[PDB]
Amino acid sequence: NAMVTTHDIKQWIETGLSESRVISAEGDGHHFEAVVLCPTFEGQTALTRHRLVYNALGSHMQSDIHALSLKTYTPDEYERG
Amino acid sequence: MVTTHDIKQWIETGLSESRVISAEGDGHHFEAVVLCPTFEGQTALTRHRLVYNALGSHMQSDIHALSLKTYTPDEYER
Ligand SMILES: [Co+2]
Ligand SMILES: [Co+2]
Repeated sequence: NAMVTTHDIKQWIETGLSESRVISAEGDGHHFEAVVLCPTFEGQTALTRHRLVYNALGSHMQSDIHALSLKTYTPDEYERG
Repeated sequence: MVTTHDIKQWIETGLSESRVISAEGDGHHFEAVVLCPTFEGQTALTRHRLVYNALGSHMQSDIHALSLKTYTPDEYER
């Protein structure tokens, strides 16, 4: 997408990363924030959790999305919050 | 600055036994996915109106614009 929306960010991550839910996606076309839940993050460092997400966004991350800030939770970290 | 966290907090306070499972926003335009057992038997249009009313005076100026997807917990399970 030449002009990225928050609904893009949400669809692309859920498509690329199985069992993920983007519970919040915010931003203006250039700077975004996303809160991502995935049970696959269990036992993974914050850095790894973030990389799985950037990798799931594939070429969108490389070419379309200028900046993307993340909070990554397991479903359990989120419900126990 | 109004956030998707605000939207969720406000809908869940105002609309009883509802749950905002996801939300998007740019500061002015927002979307929320809302689950509530109440929505059973009600049309989409009715369910949207119920949520807008639940939000009360938040629509005046806090929330510039808001689209909705409204499901019963069950319909969401598929
Ligand atoms: Co910049
Ligand atoms: Co507007």
